Amino acid sequence: HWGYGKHNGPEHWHKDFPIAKGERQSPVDIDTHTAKYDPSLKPLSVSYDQATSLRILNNGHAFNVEFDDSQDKAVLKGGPLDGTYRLIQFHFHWGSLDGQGSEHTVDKKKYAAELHLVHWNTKYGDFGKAVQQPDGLAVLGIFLKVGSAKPGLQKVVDVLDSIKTKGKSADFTNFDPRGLLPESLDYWTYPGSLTTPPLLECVTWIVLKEPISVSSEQVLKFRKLNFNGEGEPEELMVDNWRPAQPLKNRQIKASFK
Ligand SMILES: O=C(O)Cc1cccc([N+](=O)[O-])c1
Ligand code: NI
Ligand code: NI
Repeated sequence: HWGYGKHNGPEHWHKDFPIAKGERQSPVDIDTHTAKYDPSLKPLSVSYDQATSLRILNNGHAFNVEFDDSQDKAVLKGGPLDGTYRLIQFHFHWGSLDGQGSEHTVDKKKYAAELHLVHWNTKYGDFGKAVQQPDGLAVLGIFLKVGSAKPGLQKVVDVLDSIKTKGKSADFTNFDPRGLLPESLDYWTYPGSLTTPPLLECVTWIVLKEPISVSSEQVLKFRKLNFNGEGEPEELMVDNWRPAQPLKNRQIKASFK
């Protein structure tokens, strides 16, 4: 019964999941000067035209916007990836304050939040099977800074009062995730893991260099969510980020010079 606190936070997770101290854990700090430009990188293809959003769920640690992943409707390919990866959900990690919230850091800089678009490798047939493989998932990570509003985020922000507490869901159809992407698809990539229990080492991370801008008001609304279930004492859903983990024997590659 894990979480983000003093008593059950990241620094405790290893007792239940020894893989917490493994060789390819996420997130990491991205040292921009040491990431090497890789000319082998094939270009990134994000194909979201046919995406079908279904539902938004407060899962007790974040909220997930879920997609129909029963056909190739929203797929990631190219980049460092071999084969086709299907979008299943996106979520965010965020802070109690604008000065922290992202999981990845860039030369030790923390962003206010980070968006994760989660995709699974179609060669494994379903998400559950994919998470058991070293190349099972591809997560596209996008940093959020506070400034101008992101218009394409507002639909997400406005439904959050309907999913305040753990276990609540709401219909969330016709959402276009293209409206959450920055202009450039320049990226860093490295092999890593999920950043919550069970911490599976199944992720190819693709972290975009260009952040998106969201307004202070937008992020504030994220911070009104609750970790707790309805009828339990209120604990604001903030600081649901795992800190940077040791890079160990990995290299971060850049798609750009
Ligand atoms: O890495 C995370 O943000 C945690 C996490 C936990 C469970 C599933 C997830 N997913 O990638 O579908 C992600
Ligand atoms: Ni538990
Ligand atoms: Ni995540």
